[PDB]
Amino acid sequence: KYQKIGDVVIVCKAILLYTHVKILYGKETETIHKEYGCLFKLDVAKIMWSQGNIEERKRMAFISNENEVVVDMFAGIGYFTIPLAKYSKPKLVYAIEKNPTAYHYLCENIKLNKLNNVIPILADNRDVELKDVADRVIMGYVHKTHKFLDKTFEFLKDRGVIHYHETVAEKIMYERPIERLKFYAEKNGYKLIDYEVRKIKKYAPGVWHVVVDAKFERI
Ligand SMILES: C[S@@+](CC[C@H](N)C(=O)[O-])C[C@H]1O[C@@H](n2cnc3c(N)ncnc32)[C@H](O)[C@@H]1O
Repeated sequence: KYQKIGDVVIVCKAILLYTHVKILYGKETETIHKEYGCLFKLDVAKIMWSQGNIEERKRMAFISNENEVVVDMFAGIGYFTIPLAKYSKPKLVYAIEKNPTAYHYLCENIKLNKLNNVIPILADNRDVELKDVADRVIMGYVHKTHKFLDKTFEFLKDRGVIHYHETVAEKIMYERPIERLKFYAEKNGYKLIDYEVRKIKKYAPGVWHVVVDAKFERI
């Protein structure tokens, strides 16, 4: 098919691209994309917009509440941060993003959506120092995500929930993510209270991208 992002078509509009990006008509790859009330400015030539993650972005929108402080550890241009900040209206969301280009757009997007409860941080989340401030932490990343749990447990309050993503073989999809969480919980002085595992999309033959919603309290 063909993805229409903002005024840009990926294969009338402003311009269109071929996906490693080649221009087929025009010069400008930057646009503002509107999804479920939210505006996302990005350069479609240097920032990818994932079709298959739409359901999770919709789910994150209302996952919080006005009593919460939320840390988004892999914020990007604000895929989760923006909807969550708008529809859950938490007290505050720390949106950490390591890549300077994606960070630029995270910054524009907070402004575009007129959000006053978001603080963007340009950094590797492992370098950020936010002790015991988070009611909720989102880990939307699938590359050795478990290696980041030591940090997410630092962020977490005495009690809170982590949204942990992993890609995992179907056979152990309800097992491995959980044992990893329990290992790092104990490592950091927390214990697992309850959890739920949800599928997000087939990541590869036999392998699922999953998200586990897990609640912890320390001791
Ligand atoms: C943009 S999200 C992808 C989400 C999904 N593709 C979607 O469309 O909803 C992943 C982001 O995490 C960022 N990232 C990777 N490692 C990081 C780290 N250690 N600390 C903070 N951000 C990181 C990457 O730059 C990337 O922008």
